[PDB]
Amino acid sequence: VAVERVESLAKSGIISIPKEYIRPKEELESINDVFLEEKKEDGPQVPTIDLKNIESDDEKIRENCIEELKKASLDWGVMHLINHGIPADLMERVKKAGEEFFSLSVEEKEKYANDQATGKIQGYGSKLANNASGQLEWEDYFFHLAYPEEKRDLSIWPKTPSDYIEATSEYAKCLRLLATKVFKALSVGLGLEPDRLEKEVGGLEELLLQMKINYYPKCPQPELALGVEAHTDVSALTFILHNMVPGLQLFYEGKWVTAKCVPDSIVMHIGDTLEILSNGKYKSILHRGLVNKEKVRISWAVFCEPPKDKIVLKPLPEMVSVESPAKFPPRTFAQHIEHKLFGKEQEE
Ligand SMILES: O=C1C[C@@H](c2ccc(O)cc2)Oc2cc(O)cc(O)c21
Ligand SMILES: O=C(O)CCC(=O)C(=O)O
Ligand SMILES: [Fe+2]
Repeated sequence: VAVERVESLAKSGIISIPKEYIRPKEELESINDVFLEEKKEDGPQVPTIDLKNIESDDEKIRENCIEELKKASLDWGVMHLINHGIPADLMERVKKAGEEFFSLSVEEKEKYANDQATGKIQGYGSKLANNASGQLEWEDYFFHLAYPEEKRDLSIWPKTPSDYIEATSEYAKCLRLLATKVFKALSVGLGLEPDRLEKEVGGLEELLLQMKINYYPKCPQPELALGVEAHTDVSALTFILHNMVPGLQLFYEGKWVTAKCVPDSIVMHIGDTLEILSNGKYKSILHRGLVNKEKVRISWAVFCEPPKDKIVLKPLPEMVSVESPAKFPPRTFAQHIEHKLFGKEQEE
């Protein structure tokens, strides 16, 4: 076996990328210059959602917020969050600590290398081919469980930079509170009791927050490749930071919309797990990630997910009728992931 990193391929002095990184000729049609795509204000754009009044003591103004967030969720299922209560300073500590880890040599990152053949999923990694097409994506990553503190294996966290562990686990901490509030509003928006969605996905007890730093090296032929493939997140909610480089695209009314770079904001996705519980009301949107020649892109995605086995996920009884039956049969989290894999496995 051989290990190989996109970061290495990027610094090897290649003018054309390998065959495995080129998208199918059908998919190449839709890939354009991310920078030009960033300069278009024509057509649908991702909503920006202001969360200032999400817990507001004036019910008139709290309710307002809940409606914008609901509408945003029913429509797009993705949005830029502003005024979300996470310190701007703390967001910078996290990005700085992640930029520093990735600026170590590959050889020093390899010390944290994951090992999927032995079930070591946490760590420094790069996505291996997983069906008959050998397709790879133009990214390396760092993945670990983040919250709750008691479930973390800190021995896989970067010790250099020194501020990595503290920054990340205060961010997670802060993210869990935000998630509680979001779940609260989503719950109300749907008409349920306010605690509901959080306990259906696991509560404080069982809900997991996974951190994945997506590291997109510069790419010499960016318009042939993807950073991350077209997919929906399996999560209940995903929160994303990035280094103000464009690349996120959303598949919205039949076309690929590019996200803009809003400073001090957080991309939040509605994920499959909420879509299932809500019977398709809230949308787990399809999305992907483009690379470029000029700039390293980095994003920090935190996936708030249920326990893999323990909770049988399915549409809520409140959320089904004769007039609108269950759109999804019951599956555990792990089963849901497998059904998706199984589906995609069918190349040939
Ligand atoms: O979209 C993904 C990527 C995935 C993942 C990446 C790397 C790895 O080594 C293992 C898993 O983790 C997740 C976990 C979530 O609940 C929800 C998600 O949507 C995802
Ligand atoms: O890097 C990004 O902005 C996209 C991240 C993404 O879709 C993922 O990590 O699941
Ligand atoms: Fe995603």
